[PDB]
Amino acid sequence: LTEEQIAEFKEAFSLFDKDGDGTITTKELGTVMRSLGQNPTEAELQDMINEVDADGNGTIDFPEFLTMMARKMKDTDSEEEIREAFRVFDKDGNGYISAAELRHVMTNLGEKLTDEEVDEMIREADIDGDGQVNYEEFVQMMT
Ligand SMILES: CC1(C)c2[nH]c3cc(Br)c(Cl)cc3c2C[C@@]23CN4CCC[C@]4(C[C@@H]12)C(=O)N3
Ligand SMILES: [Ca+2]
Ligand SMILES: [Ca+2]
Ligand SMILES: [Ca+2]
Ligand SMILES: [Ca+2]
Ligand SMILES: [Zn+2]
Repeated sequence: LTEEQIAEFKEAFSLFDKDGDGTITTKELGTVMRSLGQNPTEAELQDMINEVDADGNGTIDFPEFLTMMARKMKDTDSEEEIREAFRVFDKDGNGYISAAELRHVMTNLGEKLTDEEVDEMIREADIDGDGQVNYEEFVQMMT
């Protein structure tokens, strides 16, 4: 969270990433674990990576290492990032994105949409039919 903490985690990442290619492999993670007296199996090292492996490529990049350093699972971390995006649109903070809020924030992000384009976007995302898009409907719209 803090600028100091993140700088500490970047130091740790660079240490673990011995070849400097920007990703931590099971081999690199195993070296560290064994220097700290553990004896994880190859399967257990792979599970440690899979727990934070948001993009599914089987190695840890720095954004996923931040998840690991926060001691979180990738599902918790992804939900937090989706909610950050949701709050960009939910300007009044009431937990629902209105047509006006969607039109407004989209316009200020450079996407000029017609009023009809906006109405249909809300209608498509609005599962329960209340005329607004709540968080779980937002999650579903992004699949
Ligand atoms: C245009 C888009 C697909 C889109 N369509 C929407 C419909 C509704 Br109802 C609401 Cl509220 C918001 C959006 C957005 C905002 C989004 C979400 N996408 C996740 C990855 C890429 C992208 C694209 C974009 C993103 O960065 N912001
Ligand atoms: Ca590496
Ligand atoms: Ca990855
Ligand atoms: Ca709102
Ligand atoms: Ca709704
Ligand atoms: Zn993340």
